[PDB]
Amino acid sequence: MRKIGIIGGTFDPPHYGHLLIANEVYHALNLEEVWFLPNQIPPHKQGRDITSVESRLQMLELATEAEEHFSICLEELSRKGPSYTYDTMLQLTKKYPDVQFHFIIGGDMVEYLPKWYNIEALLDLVTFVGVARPGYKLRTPYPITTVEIPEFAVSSSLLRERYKEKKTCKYLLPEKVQVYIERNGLYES
Amino acid sequence: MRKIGIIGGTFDPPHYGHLLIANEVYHALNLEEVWFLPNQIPPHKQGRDITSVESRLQMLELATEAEEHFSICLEELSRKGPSYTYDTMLQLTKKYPDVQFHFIIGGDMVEYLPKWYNIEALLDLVTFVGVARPGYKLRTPYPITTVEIPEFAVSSSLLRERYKEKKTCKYLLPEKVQVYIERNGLYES
Ligand SMILES: [Co+2]
Ligand SMILES: [Co+2]
Repeated sequence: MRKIGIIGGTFDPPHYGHLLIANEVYHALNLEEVWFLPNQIPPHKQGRDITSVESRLQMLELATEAEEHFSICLEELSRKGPSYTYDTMLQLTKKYPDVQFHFIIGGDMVEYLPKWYNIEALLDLVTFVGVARPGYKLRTPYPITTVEIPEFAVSSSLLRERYKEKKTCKYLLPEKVQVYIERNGLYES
Repeated sequence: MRKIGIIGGTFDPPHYGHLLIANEVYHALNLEEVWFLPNQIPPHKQGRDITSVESRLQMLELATEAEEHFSICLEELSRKGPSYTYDTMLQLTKKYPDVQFHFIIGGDMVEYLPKWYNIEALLDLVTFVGVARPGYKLRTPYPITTVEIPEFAVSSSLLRERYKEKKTCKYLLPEKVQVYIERNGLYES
């Protein structure tokens, strides 16, 4: 069974929190690759002024081009939204029967797994990996694998807020991505 | 007065934990400078090979170069043997009575404040700044200024450990610093 880690999110924009987690679990659990699964844009959701999936893909490409082991998974973008993880993992599970997928989540999403659609069936399809800081233990009734990580508490929403409020983004996400954001004036301006 | 930030530590090695913190608080509280104040490490009697103040100072200089607003304070390295924060601030206060220092510490270090040497006197010399993840509150009996930050839970000790057991260090500390570590074989050979 090939071990491939999956990291979901909007990647609007992608940041060192995404890369840090991918690299850590990739090593801790000896995975083959880690795939970044962009979310499809939700309906009604920002049918206003927001990033096109096209720009997210570009930044995501800028952020992962230097790693042969990190690749993009357009599975959720292949269908119209919203995207349920279960349905999504069902498909990757039929396209890649030789793979034991590891769905990776931040320490704080763990308490919300009960609200995920079909979580019990989903736990049959993939093996959940929860990321936590040294010594802190993840509590949940679902089987999860914990991987101690020098966690970076940055997020795409914090980054979007900051680009508008014209705040600092230093050390938060890849420079190449930052250049992309400014050249195209995303969020900022 | 001109407000200056202070971050103490071994910086053995200096890492992105430190830089992020200084840049986050430098912007949050509008400081005009942040000072990196390296501690003096005494010789472990049961014998333990530790980095020379020489190379640690070079590592500190490597990670501090590019930032005009980041400097090294050599006050603790000027005394023989490690000194208490109180004593160091007594000297910095009298040496720069025009400055109001902001001693920056990790939110998780906050609870241990009551056990600090002369903390009652220290509270009047400097202004404590506790750094924490957004939303988290800093329970403490002392008047601390809290600043929400996308906290990077990396530590010098966690690093010395990755290098020894040959674990990954990616995104954990600056490029130049790793280059210097690899050469002189600081935590390996
Ligand atoms: Co700035
Ligand atoms: Co590696």
